[PDB]
Formats: sequence, C-alpha cells, structure tokens
Amino acid sequence: YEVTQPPSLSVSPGQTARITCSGEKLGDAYVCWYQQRPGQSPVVVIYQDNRRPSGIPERFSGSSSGNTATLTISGTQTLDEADYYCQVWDSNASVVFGGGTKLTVLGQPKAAPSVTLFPPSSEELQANKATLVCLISDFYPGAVTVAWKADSSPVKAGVETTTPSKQSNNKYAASSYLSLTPEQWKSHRSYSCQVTHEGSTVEKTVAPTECS
Amino acid sequence: YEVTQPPSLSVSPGQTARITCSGEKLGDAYVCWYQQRPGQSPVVVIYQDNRRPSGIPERFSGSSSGNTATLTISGTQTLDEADYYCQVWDSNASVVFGGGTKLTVLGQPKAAPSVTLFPPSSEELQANKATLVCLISDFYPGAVTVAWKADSSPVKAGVETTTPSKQSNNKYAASSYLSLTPEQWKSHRSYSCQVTHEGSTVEKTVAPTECS
Repeated sequence: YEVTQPPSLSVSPGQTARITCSGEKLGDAYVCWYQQRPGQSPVVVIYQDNRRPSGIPERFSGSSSGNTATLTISGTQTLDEADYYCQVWDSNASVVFGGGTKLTVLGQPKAAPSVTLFPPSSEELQANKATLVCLISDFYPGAVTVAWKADSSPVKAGVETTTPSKQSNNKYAASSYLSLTPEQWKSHRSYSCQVTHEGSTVEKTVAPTECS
Repeated sequence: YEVTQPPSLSVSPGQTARITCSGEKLGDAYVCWYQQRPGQSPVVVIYQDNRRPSGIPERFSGSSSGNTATLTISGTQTLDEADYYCQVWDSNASVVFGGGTKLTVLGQPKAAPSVTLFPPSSEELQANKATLVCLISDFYPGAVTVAWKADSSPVKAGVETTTPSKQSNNKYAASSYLSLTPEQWKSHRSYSCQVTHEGSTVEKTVAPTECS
C-alpha cells in the first residue's frame, strides 16, 4: 500500500528539485523524507512535514498542501544523487511510503578508470594459492568491460568481475580476480588486464618479478 | 553515536529472527524497525521500540535491554526476506541508523569469506602510488563489514568497499581498498583488513616489503 510518487527526476547542480507526494487524505499525516545513497542506510532528511533532524543541512526543505507533500533542495549537488522516499504517518498508527523517486544529477564529467593490477602476495604463495586482482576504480559511467590475457593468450576461465558499484564520490568501482596455482603464475612471462571504458582502453600487466 | 547492526541473518524456514541494534547509547532512543523487500518502498514494523503501527501482525516484536534494541520475528516464511534497518531516534534532534541485516531464509549452504590482503605492487610504487586491496570472495549470503587499522588504529579514510556481487557460482564477491602514499605504508609496521560476515569475523594481514 503506497502513496503516489514520481519515480525519476533529473536535474543539474545549482538547480533545485521539487519531489512531491500526492494522494487523498494526505492532509491528516505528519510527513517525512528519507534519502538512500544508491545502496546504503537511509538518512532522515525531514520530519514532521516541516522539520530537519540535526545534522542535515538547510538546503532540504519540506511542506504540503491538502493532498500533497513536497521535497525541495536548494542547490542540488551530485552527492545528492539518491533515492527519495516519503513516509505518510496518519493518526491511527497507519504509515505508508511512496515507491521512491530517483534524483539523477546531470552533467557529470566522463571519467577514465584507474586500472590497477596486483599479483599474488606471498602468504598466498606460502599457502600454495595465487590470485591476480584488477581494481577498476573511479570510472563513470557505471559500465566496464574486462578481459584477462596471459602472455599473449586470452584467459577465458578463471575470471570473476564485480558488477560496478557506486563509491562515495559518484564514481564506480569493479574488480576482477583470476585464480591460479603458483604453477600457472611463475610460468607465463606475464599476465595482463584489459579494461575498456568507452572510447579508451587500458591494459596494465604484471610479471613474476615480484620483489622482496 | 555508532549504531552497530549485523550483516546477514540466515534463518531456516521457521526459526525466529533475532536482529538487534547495538549502538553506543541506546538509552535516549526510540527504535523503529524498517523492512525493505527487494527494492521497494520500505515498511516500518516496530516503533517506540515495542509499539507496532497498524495492520501489522504481532509475529513482530522489538525490545530494549540497555544497549540492545532487538527485533523478533515468528514463523519465518520467504515473504519475510528483506533488509532490516533499525532507526534509532536519539531523543533531542538527532538520528542514527544501523546498516542492515540481510535476513535470508536458507536455500543454499552458508559460505564464509575468502579474504586475501594485497599490498602495493612493485610497479604501483615506481609510479609513486600505493593502494591496499582487500579481496573478499566466495561468501553467502551476500553481506560484509570491512574494517581497516594501521598499527591497530582504525582508518576512516578512502576505504572504498564495494557491494557484494553474485559471482558466477552463486556466491558473492566484493572488495575493499585504501589509498595511502608510499611513505605512509613504509611508516606503518602493519596494516589490517577485517571482514565480519555472519557469526565469523576474519582479518588477514600484510607488512611492508623491501628488496632494495
């Protein structure tokens, strides 16, 4: 049982967003707004129709009419990209939620991924295990393509890749792991990791010359 | 104040959940329990701490022994699977919110985390870079807590943990990283990664390397 909400609303920094909740009787309910970074513990931004819990900055304001509530951020930012929900609290212990609203901020600079390739750390070799890890950090948009290579040959099998996740700066991350026997490691002259954002490609590699 | 909510809770078709919120000052707090079924409008199941809102059954019950706000659920069905968030109203003006407890009725064995900890590569260092990477794979259900320390002190600085991803063998994977400068690495006799799953905490460790 949901109050009604607009699923998406795209803006740009400095602009202002007005997310609203409508429905009959919306009038007898103290109202609240919850935020949820892509994936994360919701944050209370506003309660009792008009108030902001301590800690929240003064850019998020709330209000209502009869049949409706409204969420207004003055100076929407990127780190405001979130999931916005309204909780409807009617007298009789009854409470409802609008099926969220996604606020995607426009104009975020495309970002090239910092590709990083790591060979198996001693302990693992000392454990008779070997793992290579390829950290695809800081990209944007949330989309990457990985491909492992072993000294010219492609490494089909042994590969696992994180579906991109959203860091704290609106930049994504993913990883790749390739597993092998210290029999597989110290054999090839090298092992590479190819990562294609969109336009550019990057290939970093490692060689069993793993210092001490 | 920190609210310390567990990662996952794998019940069998029937046992009673025992989700608890253990924050530092749970006195001066009216805990509310939020349930969110696979990307949907959340639902409150408990308020004030024990007071249930309306239309909700009493299979639900929540409580507050000193620093422990606990959430009880009877006759667990599939229908119950969700992420349980504990809202802690900290009296005066402020709120905190536990991080979740991916309640999963079993449907596959529980698998604890494979956690390998990688220090910076030889190359990464010539470039004048230095990144710690904590790979956590093969776990199930999909939920961690990753912690870092340096000479045993905690580090809330650039730790950038991912989001559990279903690896190709129906287990999940995730990663965590810390970005520090070469000199910092070399200045710390030791760095730790700590992944707290469901019941079993793990913490592998690496120390500086030299060769030359």
